[PDB]
Amino acid sequence: TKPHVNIGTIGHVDHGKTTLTAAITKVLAEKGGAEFKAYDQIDKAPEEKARGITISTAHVEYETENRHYAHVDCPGHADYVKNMITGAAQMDGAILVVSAADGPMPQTREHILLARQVGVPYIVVFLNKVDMVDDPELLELVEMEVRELLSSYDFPGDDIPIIKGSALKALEGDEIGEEAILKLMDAVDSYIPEPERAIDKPFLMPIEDVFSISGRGTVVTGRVERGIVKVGEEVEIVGIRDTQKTTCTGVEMFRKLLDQGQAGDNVGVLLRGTKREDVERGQVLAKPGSIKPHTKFEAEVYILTKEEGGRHTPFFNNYRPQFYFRTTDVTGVVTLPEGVEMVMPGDNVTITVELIAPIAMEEGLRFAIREGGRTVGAGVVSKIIE
Ligand SMILES: Nc1nc2c(ncn2[C@@H]2O[C@H](COP(=O)(O)OP(=O)(O)O)[C@@H](O)[C@H]2O)c(=O)[nH]1
Ligand SMILES: [Mg+2]
Repeated sequence: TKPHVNIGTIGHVDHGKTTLTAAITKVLAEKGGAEFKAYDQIDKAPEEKARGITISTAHVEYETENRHYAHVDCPGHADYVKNMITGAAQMDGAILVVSAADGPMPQTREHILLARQVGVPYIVVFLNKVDMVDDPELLELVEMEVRELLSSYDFPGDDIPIIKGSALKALEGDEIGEEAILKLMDAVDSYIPEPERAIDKPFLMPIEDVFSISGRGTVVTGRVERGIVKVGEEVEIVGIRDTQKTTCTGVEMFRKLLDQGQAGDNVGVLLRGTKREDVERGQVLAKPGSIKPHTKFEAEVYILTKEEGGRHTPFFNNYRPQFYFRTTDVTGVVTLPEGVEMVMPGDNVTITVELIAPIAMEEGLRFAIREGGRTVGAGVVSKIIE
């Protein structure tokens, strides 16, 4: 029945992200929509290790009248960096927590910048610790500050809901505290839209393997990432070489002929007229017009540390690694932003990349940076250039 939304608390350390998360689960538990997870349980977040990288993330779930939420919260700034860039945590929206007594702090800025770079589409703000601020005008001035900062990263600062409260008082069962948590959750319900179903997006399928079979022609295999491909419809073959257009004449799985393949399906797709030598791993099938090939882009990247399997020395301007996009490596040259001389292991930064061959790409596409077949970085395309 209820639509599902993924969110998380972001913001500077000590501003009350965890207290707020705990208060949400408490106040919703009390309305019959969650198990109360106490502060210590959320704060002592399990470390999860995946692809060399350890991230501490608390996962909590709750529901309002309208919606079901999965909510993430992390102890440290570095967990946010890694989750948001690697996509180990996805957010359809974020609750930005700012201490009203401190105002925005450097990770308040960094998390907003990250939200922009990795495509978090909406922010709601909880201005926390108002029990520490007795002056209403000071409160308004902090709020105005948060709005200016949000707008400076192109979020709609004038329209973003900002709820003022004390997460700590809510935890202590103060009624005014609790009402703020409920106003926060109403704003989340109404402002953060439920994301588009993968099935409704334009068809896209990364090609993993290509086959030329006697009396069948050219077959490509992979997983449909999004949308639906139907026998008889046209598809573009995008990336690496000039775009080509053809007709899907078949979709199949082991011992199963299909009329179509949808998001999540691992299928073989028969391409009418297409020569095996014109298709390769690293291209995508797509809805015609829906995605273009590019060589040049900006990305937010996280560079692994030595302990994660990464480099143990910095790189510099013109570094020339591989970029693993979906299924294949393409070499590219890295340009660093003005004011950045070097990128250390464990840093995150925005870079410009120029690949030696085009890839079907769009904002939000993730990739790995590799050196000699070893992953040294994780990125997400933040802007297409030209
Ligand atoms: N006075 C006050 N303190 C708070 C409030 N919310 C959190 N704190 C305290 O600020 C500290 C940091 O809170 P925490 O939720 O761990 O911050 P996080 O680092 O953002 O997750 C803890 O001592 C909290 O109890 C609040 O509304 N008022
Ligand atoms: Mg915390």
